[PDB]
Amino acid sequence: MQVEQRTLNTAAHPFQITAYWLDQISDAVDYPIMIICPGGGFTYHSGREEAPIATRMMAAGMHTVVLNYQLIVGDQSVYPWALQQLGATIDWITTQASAHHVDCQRIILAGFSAGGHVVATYNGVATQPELRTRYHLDHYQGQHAAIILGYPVIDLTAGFPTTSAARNQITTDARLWAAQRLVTPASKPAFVWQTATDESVPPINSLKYVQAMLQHQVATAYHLFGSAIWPQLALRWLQEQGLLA
Amino acid sequence: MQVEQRTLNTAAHPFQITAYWLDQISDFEAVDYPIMIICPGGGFTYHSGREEAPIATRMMAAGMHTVVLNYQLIVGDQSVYPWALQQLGATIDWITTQASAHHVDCQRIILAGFSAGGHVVATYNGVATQPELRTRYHLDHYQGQHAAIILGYPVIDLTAGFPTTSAARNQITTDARLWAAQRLVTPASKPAFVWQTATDESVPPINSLKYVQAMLQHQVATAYHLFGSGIHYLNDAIWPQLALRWLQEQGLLA
Ligand SMILES: [Ca+2]
Repeated sequence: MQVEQRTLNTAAHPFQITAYWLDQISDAVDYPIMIICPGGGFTYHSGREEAPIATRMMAAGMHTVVLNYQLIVGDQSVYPWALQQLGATIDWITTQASAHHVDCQRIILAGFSAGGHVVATYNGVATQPELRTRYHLDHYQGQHAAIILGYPVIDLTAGFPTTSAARNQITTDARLWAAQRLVTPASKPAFVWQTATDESVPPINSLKYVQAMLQHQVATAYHLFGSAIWPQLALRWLQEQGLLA
Repeated sequence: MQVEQRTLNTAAHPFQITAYWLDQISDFEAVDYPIMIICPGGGFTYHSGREEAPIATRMMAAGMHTVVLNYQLIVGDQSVYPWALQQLGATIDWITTQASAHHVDCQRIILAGFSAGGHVVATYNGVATQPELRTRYHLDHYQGQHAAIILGYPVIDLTAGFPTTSAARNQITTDARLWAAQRLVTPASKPAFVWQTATDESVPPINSLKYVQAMLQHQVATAYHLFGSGIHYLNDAIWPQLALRWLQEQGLLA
């Protein structure tokens, strides 16, 4: 693989992304790509779990890109900047698509914890014209085919953060507080998983989202483990969705 | 293994069961193995066996006895409850009287319910674990207790999906107190492993979620696996594997 470091800029909010470009086996066919939005309660970007995951997925045959979305650091708000940064990243991939043999019909978004909120919201926002124009995403090219959420934060009042003050710090746009309440038949398929022993992020968050998803008849998969397992289920699910090639 | 057919009676509502007694390894070398009472699906009009049979064989391979309980149906213009619960408690009671002859670990009795059977098991998990309720449905006289329950695409709320009409509901039971098992869940409920496919239309997936949400609410050990495909280190069935692991961690698969 080839590692590419970049600093992109959109809506005057520069962000960092690391692109892990898969290398051809013969050294030609196109491979899927996964964008990873890390956890970190919007105070930092997590990497302890993200590193092993990015590797696992790639081994299955796909490119990966870690998207260090907007944080609250420096007295800032996460939204709507984070969505714009995501759409721009999907865009940055289409331009790199040919040079690195990237299948643009199989772009997958993956979010964890605080990162899961960004990915879950984008799944509701980037899927509706009204929303794409409202949050300025009409000029970005490309679209995702699905998402993977691990112990994701869905509702900004269902546990995390603990104070309304930290909530509004994330964003004062209540319309973006609850990702589940953005799910429409247009949302892309999603694979959700989490442990029932997680104290950092309330399991109800997952349930809330999975329900909405099920209500609007959108392909889904929920795995709430009781206590290497989920990666296998996720990969098998991606095959089912025909997103693995 | 050894198979045993029996027709038990309780509350004046006869019912039938089948027991598959696991055999010991070496006759020269004994130990008590867990037992799984399986309540079949069938929408309360019949007793399913297509999925149940294979499931029993797979779970037994892990080293556990299995009993199949053909609970009260609506046939002959009858109501499922409260008889169903009484029949389940009796079965557990009957097992406790056989545990010494068939090497049964009564500290490891698992209740697995599927489809309509899941309603029985989900309800029992709430009713048998509550004093007031245990007496309201005449269970104070039954011996033994389950340690956990498994649920496969079970019915949880009788007003959200299955059945379709309101008549079929009152038929199953005119006791609204037994319509939504998720409302009978309390910190006393036993750990439950739940699974189901999302594409399943026969019985709305929302049911699972409702019961799981209740379990989480009262901080009761619970796992949930809603597979996207309806076909359903780790072998490539799959849910049986997960469930087994779960029982292992739960220290119930000893
Ligand atoms: Ca014994």
